[PDB]
Amino acid sequence: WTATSGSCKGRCFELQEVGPPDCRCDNLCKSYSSCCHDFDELCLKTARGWECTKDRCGEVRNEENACHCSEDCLSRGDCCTNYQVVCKGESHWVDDDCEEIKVPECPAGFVRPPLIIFSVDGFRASYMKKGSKVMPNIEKLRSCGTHAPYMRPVYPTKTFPNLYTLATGLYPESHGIVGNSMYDPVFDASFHLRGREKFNHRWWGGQPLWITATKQGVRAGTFFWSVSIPHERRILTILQWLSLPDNERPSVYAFYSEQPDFSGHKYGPFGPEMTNPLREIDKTVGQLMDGLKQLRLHRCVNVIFVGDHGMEDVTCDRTEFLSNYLTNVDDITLVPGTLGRIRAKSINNSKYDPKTIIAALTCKKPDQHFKPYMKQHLPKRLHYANNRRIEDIHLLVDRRWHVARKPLDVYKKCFFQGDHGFDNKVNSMQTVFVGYGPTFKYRTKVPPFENIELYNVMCDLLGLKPAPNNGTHGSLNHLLRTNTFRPTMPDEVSRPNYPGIMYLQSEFDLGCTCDDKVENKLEELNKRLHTKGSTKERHLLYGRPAVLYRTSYDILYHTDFESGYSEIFLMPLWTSYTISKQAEVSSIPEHLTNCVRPDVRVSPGFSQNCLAYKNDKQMSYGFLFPPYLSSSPEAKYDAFLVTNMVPMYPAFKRVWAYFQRVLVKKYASERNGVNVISGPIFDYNYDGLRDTEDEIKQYVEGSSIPVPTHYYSIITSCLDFTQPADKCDGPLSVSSFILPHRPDNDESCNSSEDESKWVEELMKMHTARVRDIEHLTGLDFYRKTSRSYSEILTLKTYLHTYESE
Ligand SMILES: *[C@@H]1O[C@H](CO)[C@@H](O[C@@H]2O[C@H](CO)[C@@H](O[C@@H]3O[C@H](CO[C@H]4O[C@H](CO)[C@@H](O)[C@H](O[C@H]5O[C@H](CO)[C@@H](O)[C@H](O)[C@@H]5O[C@H]5O[C@H](CO)[C@@H](O)[C@H](O)[C@@H]5O)[C@@H]4O)[C@@H](O)[C@H](O[C@H]4O[C@H](CO)[C@@H](O)[C@H](O)[C@@H]4O[C@H]4O[C@H](CO)[C@@H](O)[C@H](O)[C@@H]4O)[C@@H]3O)[C@H](O)[C@H]2NC(C)=O)[C@H](O)[C@H]1NC(C)=O
Ligand SMILES: C[C@@]12CN(C(=O)OCc3ccc(OC(F)(F)F)cc3)C[C@H]1CN(C(=O)c1ccc(S(N)(=O)=O)cc1)C2
Ligand SMILES: [Ca+2]
Ligand SMILES: [Cl-]
Ligand SMILES: [K+]
Ligand code: NA
Ligand SMILES: [Zn+2]
Repeated sequence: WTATSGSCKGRCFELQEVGPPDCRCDNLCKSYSSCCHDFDELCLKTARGWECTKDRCGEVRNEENACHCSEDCLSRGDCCTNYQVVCKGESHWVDDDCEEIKVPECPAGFVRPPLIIFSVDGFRASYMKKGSKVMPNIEKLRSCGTHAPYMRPVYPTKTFPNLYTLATGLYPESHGIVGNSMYDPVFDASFHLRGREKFNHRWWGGQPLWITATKQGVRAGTFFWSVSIPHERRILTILQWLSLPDNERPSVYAFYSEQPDFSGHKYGPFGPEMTNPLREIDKTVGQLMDGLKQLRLHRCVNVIFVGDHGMEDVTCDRTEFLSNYLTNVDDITLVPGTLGRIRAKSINNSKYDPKTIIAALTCKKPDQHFKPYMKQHLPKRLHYANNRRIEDIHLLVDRRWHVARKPLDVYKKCFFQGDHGFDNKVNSMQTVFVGYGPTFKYRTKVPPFENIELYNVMCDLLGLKPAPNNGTHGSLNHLLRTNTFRPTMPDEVSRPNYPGIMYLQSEFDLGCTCDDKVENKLEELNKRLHTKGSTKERHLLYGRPAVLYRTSYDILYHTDFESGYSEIFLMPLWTSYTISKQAEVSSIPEHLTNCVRPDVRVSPGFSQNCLAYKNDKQMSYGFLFPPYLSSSPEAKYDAFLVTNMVPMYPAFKRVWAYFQRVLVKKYASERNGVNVISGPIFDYNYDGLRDTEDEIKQYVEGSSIPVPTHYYSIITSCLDFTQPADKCDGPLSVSSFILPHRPDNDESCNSSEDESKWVEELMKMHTARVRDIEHLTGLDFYRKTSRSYSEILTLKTYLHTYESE
């Protein structure tokens, strides 16, 4: 109940909200049915429209007008945005040359440059180029400020998860808004676009920018706008707020546009009907910038022009129906559309089986346009699993497609030509970033980056300390003229041991054999030096990774590779080796096929054993440094050390062997040498974070050898490929992956074919940032380069996406 009989007189778009049943005048009262009787009359004035004309100039103030052209309007802060243009002979902001904004040029009483976030729904990255002719204001922001060619959204590439990621710096899994539609089994409540449940506070986790500002004494404009409040009125409201007294004026503001998304759904991303919505957004930007110029704020305010996701061509006829795969279709609830999420319709049905659902959805049709996954098997780059609101069974839908339960769902609930929500690597899903203002750089292009990074930067722009988030603070320093955040590298927590020869061969009873009994004083000083770390500068190019947690581990040197070996997990945490362009691939000699050798530097008690693998009928083994890339026949023996062995399912060994035998050489050939760091990952609770030993759900049978959930590799070389990877003078180039360690290749529908037809495709799908691997391993890479730390942070956030131009 709201007693709607108070008045909005003097309270229009009030900043602090009052509690029912007192009536509200804020930009959200509409969505609550709580506005005072006179809200429309007083607060949503429309008379005479949005622009001054010649004859209105110096008029008598008429309080009924939407905006004003009277003499007192500037000090009232409520002129139409074009007032000075029409009446004072001023130019529009867009017609002025751009001039570097070296320092904030602000009115007296401004303590910090204000931030305005101008967010546009569905603004696809290529609109910047393709719509450039009709967006002169936006284009001027873009070429005069700092811009990225695109910004990567989070998955799913829907509006709510992305705007709340912008606001918080968090993955949807951590902020809790994991879709536009959700069921929370703990609440037993449902969240939808339409309706009232979404207003309940328990959906919204983390700490959004407006709360971070408020807690630290920075005032915020109210971020959210009711749909019926037109764009012009939103702009005028922001501009009025900017004219408040110092003690009352907010420092941060948000504007939101429903366009071009709204039209994109109806007409497709590049429908001829899309030009008009683009023109109209540009006109709004024009109105804001002219209004700021009137208030002498246009060289004072930092403006962020940011999208939430792109838009793809999607039509009704490109729908897959679960009723073409499942017999039991009525026993399931599907969250449908550009992603699929499946749960049981009733939790009293113990006949429902996720294993048989997944099997019925796996590679059933030659050109099938979705792929089913247990959520924990989704590519780790999506960070889409660690939330009770995310159903165990997920469908990754191909771009341009929908999934639905039954055909009836599509025609009894073609309308649309556009949609979004797909994998956030997809080009059509990319969106925009432009920063313009005293604190951003002048005419600067920056590489693409992920929207989870912006919260930190908006905190930097406002002098706020960010709440803990998923950005990497400092990785976007290159966007900023000033207010950079200068991080220190994390301190190493565990220092390694450097073991020498401590054990005789006969102390090991591991059930391992090797055909290696062959008899030289020239080559004896030589092998001694290699085991002491003589070739280490060749194979460890960026220093050793730092171990950021408490553990017991050994550095192991070899001719061809260096490893950090975990006494706790009985395998390396990381193995580092360099493959030059000239290096040669050899095969494993016949006599060495099943060779595993005790490591005399490492205790039997801290070693794997061959028996466990013999006994374990499911589990086989592979090596982290590949025996194929050994520098010499004698060096090859090192590759067969028990300390280089890791557990692998035979199905995964097909993937791993092709990567190591074919792909490492291919990359070294193309990139002019590569440095490789590989290792295991244990993420049994799929929280994207390194497991402790007590979290491991699976061991090699009869042993304490834990089974990794994933294997990573980080592949680094010189950005200037004219320089070899091991003699690189400037910036680095990286690509990485986190491959799921699976007992089958069900994920790859073409796996019964030759590895050359499917393995690289799988690896591409599981592309990762070095940062993702850091979270999953507790390691910190690139500790010793000649590059600045912020540059290294940017590198660690890079994701190689494998999308064309
Ligand atoms: C991305 O960045 C984020 C932010 O940095 C990272 O997430 C953080 O990770 C931390 C490590 O997992 C985690 O720390 C834990 O916090 C527990 C306190 O939780 C509340 O308080 C915080 C602080 O304000 C709050 O943010 C939390 O918010 C969550 O929950 C609410 C409501 O439930 C949601 O609205 C919100 O969306 C958010 O949910 C998300 O996080 C939770 C986990 O907290 C998930 O379950 C959800 O799926 C969702 O993703 C909370 O309201 C604290 O209690 C924990 O302490 C345990 O572990 C420590 C180890 O130090 C141990 O000493 C303690 O004894 C304790 O164990 C006890 O509890 C166990 C479970 O009940 C039990 O087994 C034991 O026996 C003990 O009883 C822990 O310190 C932090 O909360 C989140 N923060 C956020 C915002 O998500 C994230 O890791 C990053 N991702 C990547 C890939 O890097
Ligand atoms: C609720 C809302 C009004 N809103 C608002 O006024 O937002 C301000 C804001 C700005 C920035 C921000 O980010 C930060 F902090 F970084 F600046 C946070 C909030 C958002 C709109 C979504 N909404 C929809 O109707 C809607 C429309 C389309 C779709 S879909 N089909 O997925 O495309 C889904 C939902 C109505
Ligand atoms: Ca984990
Ligand atoms: Cl959704
Ligand atoms: K076996
Ligand atoms: Na297969
Ligand atoms: Zn949309």
